[PDB]
Amino acid sequence: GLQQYYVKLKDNEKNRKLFDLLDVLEFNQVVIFVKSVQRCIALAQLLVEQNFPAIAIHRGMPQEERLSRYQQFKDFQRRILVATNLFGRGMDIERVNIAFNYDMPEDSDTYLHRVARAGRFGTKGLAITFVSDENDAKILNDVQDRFEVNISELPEQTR
Repeated sequence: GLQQYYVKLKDNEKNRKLFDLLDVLEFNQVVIFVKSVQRCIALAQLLVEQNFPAIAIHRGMPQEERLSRYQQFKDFQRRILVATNLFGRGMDIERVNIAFNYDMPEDSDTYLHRVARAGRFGTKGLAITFVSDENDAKILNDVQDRFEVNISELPEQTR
């Protein structure tokens, strides 16, 4: 179903909110998107230290390396994937039950493509996006105005 929500907070509150949501929310596999390779690597490192089996897969990584790492995610050796973007298919993230946009996507098309992938084939799940500046808010409105998708503040048949 990929229920979509957003949280408006300062960027320096993101780790705090992220950590909070991960213990309170029920989840099997999760994917978290960040805007840069540096943030991708660091966030995964922070999570692992917090005893969260996370792994980073980012642009620049050789096709074979991405798959080896993603394979670990698929076999549940890692339950949290931190990525900079979606890659080809096979990178079937529709398996996740939660998708976080730690950093708001660059634009509304990217945002839709991500929820479409995390919810591919109409699979169920939750989508949570962090809004930290007026640019992020603008994009959020773009998604709602352009696609008429329902995104509210965080408080079989097609899903």
